[PDB]
Amino acid sequence: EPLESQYQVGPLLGSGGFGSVYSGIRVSDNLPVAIKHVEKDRISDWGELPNGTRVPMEVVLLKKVSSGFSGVIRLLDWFERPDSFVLILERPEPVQDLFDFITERGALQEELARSFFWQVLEAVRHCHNCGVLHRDIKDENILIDLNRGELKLIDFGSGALLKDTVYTDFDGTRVYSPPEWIRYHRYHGRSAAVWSLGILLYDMVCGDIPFEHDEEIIRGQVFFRQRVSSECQHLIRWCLALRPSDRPTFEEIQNHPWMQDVLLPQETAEIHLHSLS
Repeated sequence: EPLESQYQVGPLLGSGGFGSVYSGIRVSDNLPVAIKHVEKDRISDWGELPNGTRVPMEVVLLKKVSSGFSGVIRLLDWFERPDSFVLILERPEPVQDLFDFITERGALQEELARSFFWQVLEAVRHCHNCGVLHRDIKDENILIDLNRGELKLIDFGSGALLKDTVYTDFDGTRVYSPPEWIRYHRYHGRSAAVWSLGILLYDMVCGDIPFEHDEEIIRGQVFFRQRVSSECQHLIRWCLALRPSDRPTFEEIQNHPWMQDVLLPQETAEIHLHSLS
């Protein structure tokens, strides 16, 4: 019941301002899992469980989006310790994050970028429907299930419950925050999320982020370093509109002509993942 009596702790996988995750195996079915640790001190936002229970905001959000949809990692269970919380997350294999995939393969072909981007749009949408706003959409927070060709949104450590009123707080990735944040320290979830989606898309087709400094983010001029179709460039420029109100809705993004005829997850893997190239 403790924890070790259920899971077999393995080596260290990753770590950062979000936590320290270790490889793990569940005893009973040797099901591959990821064990994430978080110190109660490092925690900034807390929440109440559906049964009123002081817990990390991450746990709250994870349980709200944890169902059948394989678009976001599932929180299998969580434990509490005197100075930390432990999260048991599902862990697919083989797996590689979008950031390493991009760093390794470089700019992605548009066909593959369309499939990938489409899948994260569906995942983010899933979250919003469950009342969850991620706030840190970026290549590093997206895993690729190499065999299935399915992407998975991870790390809700900077999330928050979704609301229709302004947000005055933000502890996500700077280079992905919108010009409203940088200039006024306030924003709205959905439109701010669309902004990070545009950054992501650009990152997919160009191999790198488009902005580095606050002035670049505020100016909004987008220069393409790689050959990108006019439709894809237009979608990106549209998501990257300086004025939130001028950004497209998720519906408009998925209805955009560049977004059409997306490849099925399995076809994607068969065509772009199952290979040495």
